[PDB]
Amino acid sequence: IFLNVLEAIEPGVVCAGHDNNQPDSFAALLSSLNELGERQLVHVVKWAKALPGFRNLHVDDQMAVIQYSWMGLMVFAMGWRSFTNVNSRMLYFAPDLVFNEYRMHKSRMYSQCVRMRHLSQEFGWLQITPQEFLCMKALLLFSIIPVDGLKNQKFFDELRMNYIKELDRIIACKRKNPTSCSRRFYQLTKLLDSVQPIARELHQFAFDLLIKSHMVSVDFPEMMAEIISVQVPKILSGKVKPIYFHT
Ligand SMILES: O=C1[C@@H]2[C@H]3CC[C@H](CC3)[C@@H]2C(=O)N1c1ccc([N+](=O)[O-])c2ccccc12
Repeated sequence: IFLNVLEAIEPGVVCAGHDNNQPDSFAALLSSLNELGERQLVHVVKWAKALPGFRNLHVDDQMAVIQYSWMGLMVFAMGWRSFTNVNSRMLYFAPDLVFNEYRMHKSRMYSQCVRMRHLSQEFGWLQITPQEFLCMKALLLFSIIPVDGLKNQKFFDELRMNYIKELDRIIACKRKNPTSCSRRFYQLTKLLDSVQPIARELHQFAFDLLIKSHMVSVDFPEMMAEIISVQVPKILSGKVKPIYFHT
């Protein structure tokens, strides 16, 4: 019933509202991205709260976990959309905001976009199924926490353990073949680990942009601006860190 729940709660299409009549400029692109980011955050919150066992977490931990993993979750899902929509050729942030190389450059996030596009390609190189994608995204929500722990660490550890086992099942079920399916699990865990460094570059870029937004003329929605100035700094200063499968 796990996979059914994931498929049932999976967010739908989310547009950015980008004016594709305009010629493209740093401000216009980033202003649309920030608006889309706020929109996606709202959907990620609803998605997370409807995940199996998620309400078992302390109230403060629930939001904490969502805010810390928000960027990684967006990276992962967007990498998936790009793979299934345009074969990783471009970055499908939204139906009305697709990034070609010109916008990657004009947005001033080229290196970050290069990393993300590489991630999207991995979905194809590894032949990731829709089901593995859903389970991995779920596990991604439980992959970053304060080094000093959450208000109720034990509950988080139990929930994380259960999602790892669900991923292990979706791999074991009629699909594999050999005796040691440590290979498919190994690469999927490696792929999830690869999201963290990308999220970190996006975190850094988001932080730097918010600090100088006043000049660059870029609006930051209320919720996104609070996460970037309250949550993000904690990740950048080393207080909250990703949980890596491999060292
Ligand atoms: O939120 C932000 C802005 C904040 C502030 C500056 C930029 C990165 C983070 C801007 C931005 O690009 N984004 C992003 C917006 C929307 C998506 N998405 O749903 O496709 C994103 C997916 C991956 C990475 C970032 C996404």
